[PDB]
Amino acid sequence: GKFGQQSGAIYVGNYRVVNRHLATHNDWANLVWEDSSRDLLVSSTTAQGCDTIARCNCQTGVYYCSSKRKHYPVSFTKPSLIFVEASEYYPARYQSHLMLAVGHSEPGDCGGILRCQHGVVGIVSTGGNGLVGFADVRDLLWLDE
Amino acid sequence: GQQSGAIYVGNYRVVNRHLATHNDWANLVWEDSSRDLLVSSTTAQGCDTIARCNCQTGVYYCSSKRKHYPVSFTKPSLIFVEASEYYPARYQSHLMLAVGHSEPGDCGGILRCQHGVVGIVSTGGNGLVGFADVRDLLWLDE
Ligand SMILES: [Zn+2]
Ligand SMILES: [Zn+2]
Repeated sequence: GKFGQQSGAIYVGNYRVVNRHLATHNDWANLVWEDSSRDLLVSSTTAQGCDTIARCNCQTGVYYCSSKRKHYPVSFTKPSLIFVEASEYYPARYQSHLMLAVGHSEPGDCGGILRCQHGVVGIVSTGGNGLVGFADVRDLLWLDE
Repeated sequence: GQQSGAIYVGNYRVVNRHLATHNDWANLVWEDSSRDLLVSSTTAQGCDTIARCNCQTGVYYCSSKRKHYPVSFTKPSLIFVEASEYYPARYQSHLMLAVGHSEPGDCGGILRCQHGVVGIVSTGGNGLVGFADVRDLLWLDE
């Protein structure tokens, strides 16, 4: 402990990484960094997190889909700037650093973790039209403080 | 299992509408701009079989990589597509998506499953390959 698991967050060092749209009041009071275009928010924690962030260029991995109660292996795109249709939390807009795969994603699946052999790749962010999008974390080097 | 850039079934040739030739247009059977599809008549009989199934996995040919790739793909739907040389930004109908290489020259590559031809490469960008679904056009084998 502490591991993110299915909790909807990544815990690395003194940081907690969540979907920005799911961030709690405490997250915001504890804010480190947040970017709406990436749907990401990072808060500071007292306890030390055990998740390892992948530094690689893997395009294949496995994510947890809560709505199906299953892990799925997926091929996914490199992170890019992609138009995303409106959700409950965002208008139709361009989202940055987003990776897409074919898979099931309901709003409740957000926060599901995508992993490869090297560590945590990203978290479920978007869904619909039979695609699941993941916000990439691999470029944020400062998470490894 | 041919890849010529077109599907040949019976007396029909199925091609991307944006790649259709003058001869295709002089031979026109049906075309739909929102689907990026055009069908023309042919003199010679084609050997392709159109899949009637529900399959969401298959194999497509990517000309730019000179490779066939196994892919899982979405059910056909109405999808926003960024502007290309041939179309303005718009919603394209009956489009199925997978993760894969798709360049403009890859249009016409055929997606197949064990049952037959599923669709043809239509779109690409941000690391996705889109395929225009042909499985609903029943009249192709009628
Ligand atoms: Zn990796
Ligand atoms: Zn099939």
